[PDB]
Amino acid sequence: EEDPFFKVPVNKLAAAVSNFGYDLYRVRSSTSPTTNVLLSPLSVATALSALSLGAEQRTESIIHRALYYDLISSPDIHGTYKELLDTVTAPQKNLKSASRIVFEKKLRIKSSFVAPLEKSYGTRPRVLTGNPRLDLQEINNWVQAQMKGKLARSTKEIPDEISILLLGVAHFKGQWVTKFDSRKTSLEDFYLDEERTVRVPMMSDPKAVLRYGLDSDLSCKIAQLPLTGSMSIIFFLPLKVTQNLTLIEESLTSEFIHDIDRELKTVQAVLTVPKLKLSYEGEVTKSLQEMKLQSLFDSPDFSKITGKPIKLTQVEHRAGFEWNEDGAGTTPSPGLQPAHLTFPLDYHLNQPFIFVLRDTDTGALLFIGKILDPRGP
Ligand SMILES: [Zn+2]
Repeated sequence: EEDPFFKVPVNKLAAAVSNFGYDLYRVRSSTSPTTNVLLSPLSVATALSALSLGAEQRTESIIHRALYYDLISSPDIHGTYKELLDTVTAPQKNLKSASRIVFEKKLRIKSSFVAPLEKSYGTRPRVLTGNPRLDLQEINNWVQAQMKGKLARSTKEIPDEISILLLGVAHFKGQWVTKFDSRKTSLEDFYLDEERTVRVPMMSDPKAVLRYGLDSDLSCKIAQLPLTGSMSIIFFLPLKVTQNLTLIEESLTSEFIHDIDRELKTVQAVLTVPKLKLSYEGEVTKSLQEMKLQSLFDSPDFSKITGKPIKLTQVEHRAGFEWNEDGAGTTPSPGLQPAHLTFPLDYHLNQPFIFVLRDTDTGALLFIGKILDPRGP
């Protein structure tokens, strides 16, 4: 009566926080109609889950409902969270993801909050000093350490009015299971919309083995390419050239993506994929204020952290994402029984598309992009 996959606690928690991530993606995309969207919401959800350790029942419950924990009956959801983080940030996954809680200067933190925070989330609080330049330098150094320097350093100054600041950072550069032949990469058309076309570097595999399916309701075609480390990327490509992907965005949930994944079928296709090297640095404070989290910014109860009243004032996100032709090996070339019939398909990502990076074992959303322009911001 229940999908055995989502009965596994880590998989259920992955589904919950990834549903938070798809919600956040929808909010950001609705406010970015003409710009790329690039998010790794797991880091933001992790910052929020960690902060909930320091919250009393009311605020804790608000946070937990935003993270879809209300559908989970677990003895220790924070231990499950530690398991999930250890699984999806292992070396093979090529994903760096880090979360930080930053407190106003001179705040006195209870050790009873520091302890479970370190135990389950592997991070410790950072209390500001009041020197903007040194606080910015220290945050940049923390990001450099966590992301192996693969993210750009920030120049935005730390505001003076900060009670609680959450920081979520993520970087991904993966390796396809099946490399692209760099000799076939060339400049090709990318249709930004019905009336605009640009030239972008485009990787090509004319005989690509991928998992495919066409959704006529959403009027789009879906392809799945595996990556090393037991991950995959699922592309949603509209059938007509358009920047309007809202109907596709509305359907994205952990369970719906699991369904799509299960229903794709193996095929051979003429595949073109644009090279990607994207970055993002921004504030998601207002998006969260729109996501039933407003109470964190007025008068929440974080008395498990400190006796002085504190509140959320800022939530920052920095993300970097990259794929090129790099891959593990070439097509397997296995022995086959003779067959007469082929079923040719074309999958050309030469127009705005959405992509979702997912961990195969847990189903966790690790990265999501609306690519209106592969060249970047
Ligand atoms: Zn024949």
